[PDB]
Amino acid sequence: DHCARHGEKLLLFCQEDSKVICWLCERSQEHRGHHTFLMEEVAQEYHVKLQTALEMLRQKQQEAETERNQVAALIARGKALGEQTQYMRELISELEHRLQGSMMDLLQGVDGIIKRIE
Amino acid sequence: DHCARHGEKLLLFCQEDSKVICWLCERSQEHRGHHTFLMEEVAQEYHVKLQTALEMLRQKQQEAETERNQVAALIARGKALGEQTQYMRELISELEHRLQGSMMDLLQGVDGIIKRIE
Amino acid sequence: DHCARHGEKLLLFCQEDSKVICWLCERSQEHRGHHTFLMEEVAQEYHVKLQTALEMLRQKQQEAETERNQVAALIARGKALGEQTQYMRELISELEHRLQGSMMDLLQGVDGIIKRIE
Ligand SMILES: [Zn+2]
Ligand SMILES: [Zn+2]
Ligand SMILES: [Zn+2]
Ligand SMILES: [Zn+2]
Ligand SMILES: [Zn+2]
Ligand SMILES: [Zn+2]
Repeated sequence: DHCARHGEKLLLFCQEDSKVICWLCERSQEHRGHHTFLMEEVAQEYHVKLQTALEMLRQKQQEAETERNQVAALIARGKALGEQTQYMRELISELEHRLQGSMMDLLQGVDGIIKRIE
Repeated sequence: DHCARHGEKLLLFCQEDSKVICWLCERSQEHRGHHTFLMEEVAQEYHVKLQTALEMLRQKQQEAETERNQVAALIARGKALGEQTQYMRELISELEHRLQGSMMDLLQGVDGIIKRIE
Repeated sequence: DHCARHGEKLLLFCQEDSKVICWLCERSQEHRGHHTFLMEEVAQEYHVKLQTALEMLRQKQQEAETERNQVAALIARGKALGEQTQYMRELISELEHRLQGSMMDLLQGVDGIIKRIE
């Protein structure tokens, strides 16, 4: 891909901004001093973490459905378990989208995703 | 633009040499250790200084014309004031040319321009 | 030339790996922290050292052939002198190959060559 501001290849990844950028972006005062990595290397790095969180979330979801079934203030526990199961469902959806997308789609905003997991 | 020595894009600016260069030029022993910036950032920086110097030079020119008019060894002061008015006349033209030109045309040799102002 | 891993130009030279690489290779964890130079400058630098070592090795070889001829445990000295003359023959051949080859072929493994000279 190519940068909107500069038109150069998007091969670097800024951690603080959690945003893909080119070298010229790295040298500007906007991203000056930040820590920047190679897009491919960080892509391999985060892909594993989001996959792991995907398996963990799937297990937790199966357990949540089992618990919700067995429950059938038990009603309150059922409701809260339902809302939680929904939130997890959406999270899993986003993780699958990122894992099947391009490296840029995966990295852009990964900080927010990992914050959401925790 | 493209580099004569290397053929790469001219996107960096070396302060010590006050010359626009590419990354390969930055990494050579010729410009090794110098401080280099992004052409756009230093372009915005110097544009303001040459604009300010433009206003200042215009004021000094108006005042010079007023003084020369009122003078009309006062004659010697008239002649010298005339020569000065000529030099400034050229300087203002150069400042407008640079300010209305591209970033490269503005930065190339700006050191000599600012040296001329002072 | 172009990089196998990344497809970018091979314009840099890693001293530790004594290997020509592109910028992306420089920023990977593989070559992170290493000392990297411009390929052309180090090529011009090493060309002179291998040329000097070439002349020196040629002189030493002529002297070695003269000594081996004059020898005709002197026999043991003849044998060892012969083996040495062979090793030098191969070294000189490699030096000529590198000096007439491309910058990459010259630099790739130059550390091993200079170690072989000594
Ligand atoms: Zn950019
Ligand atoms: Zn940044
Ligand atoms: Zn250059
Ligand atoms: Zn310089
Ligand atoms: Zn590479
Ligand atoms: Zn290396």
